Amino acid sequence: GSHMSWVQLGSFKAAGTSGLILKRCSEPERYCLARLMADALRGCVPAFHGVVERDGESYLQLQDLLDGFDGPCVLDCKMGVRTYLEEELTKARERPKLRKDMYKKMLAVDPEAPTEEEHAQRAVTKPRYMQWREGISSSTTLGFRIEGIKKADGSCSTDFKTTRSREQVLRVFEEFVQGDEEVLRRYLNRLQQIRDTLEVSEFFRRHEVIGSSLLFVHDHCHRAGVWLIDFGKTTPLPDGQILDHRRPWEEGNREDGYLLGLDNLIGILASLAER
Ligand SMILES: Nc1ncnc2c1ncn2[C@@H]1O[C@H](COP(=O)(O)OP(=O)(O)OP(=O)(O)O)[C@@H](O)[C@H]1O
Ligand SMILES: O=P(O)(O)O[C@H]1O[C@H](CO)[C@@H](OP(=O)(O)O)[C@H](OP(=O)(O)O)[C@H]1O
Ligand SMILES: [Mn+2]
Ligand SMILES: [Mn+2]
Repeated sequence: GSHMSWVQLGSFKAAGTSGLILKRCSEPERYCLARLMADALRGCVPAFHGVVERDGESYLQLQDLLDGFDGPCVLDCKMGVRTYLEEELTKARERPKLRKDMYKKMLAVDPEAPTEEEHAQRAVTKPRYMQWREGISSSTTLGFRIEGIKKADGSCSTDFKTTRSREQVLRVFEEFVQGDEEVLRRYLNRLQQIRDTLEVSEFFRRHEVIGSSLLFVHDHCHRAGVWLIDFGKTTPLPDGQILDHRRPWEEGNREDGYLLGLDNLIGILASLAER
């Protein structure tokens, strides 16, 4: 139906127009969505209708991806081997911003994870925190991680911070599709067509794609869709430089492993379909 409906039962506000949603405007994301509407990836991302003012503040006017579905099931998959910008590494060296909450989260998952100095600081840098999150999840090894699942009743989970092995990820998707062969086949067809689009996209070869997700949406009528969302940390490469999006990240090469992630994700869903 609508995302704001699920919200009722952060950055998102109800739109005036049926089948639209408002997302708080960020300059990187507005730049990306404008380019994407003119790119091969146009159909792989939510429709971007421009910017509107509400309570004297700027919102992206977006397609509500849940609008076509009857009681949608949603899964958010964060794509990439790296989940922070390289500029965040520089700032953390020259001008660190210590984070006490991020320290507490770590203790909880692994008490021996923080160093003697982080313990004494009771705090860590964001990039250190994001690197640790990448290693305890599937991000480092598979190039994606499950962030959360939602359902139209209000029922939601984000309890995936240690979902890491290929088989752990497969078991989350197995539970998400609840044995619906038609939804799984449609998800796999959509991912195959997205991969093909990414591999020819002018936008994609010219941009570092960090912190974006693939949003999986399906319903009990067997409707299934997948879209790329969240371009808040997607930045152009300089001087017409390009990425392959599969090779390992090494500080300075700005590689995101996005397609390593999509290759693995397709392989897991193809595996699930043969079980
Ligand atoms: N166009 C859309 N239509 C419907 N639901 C959407 C849309 N975009 C995002 N959502 C929902 O909102 C969630 C958050 O989206 P997104 O990642 O863009 O926002 P964010 O505020 O940057 O979140 P985060 O910091 O968790 O990445 C998605 O996982 C999905 O449930
Ligand atoms: O544990 P979760 O909720 O996934 O949060 C973490 O992951 C978010 C992205 O999903 C980060 O956001 P961003 O890097 O801006 O995309 C967030 O960072 P911050 O605390 O807002 O500075 C970080 O604490
Ligand atoms: Mn996001
Ligand atoms: Mn964001």
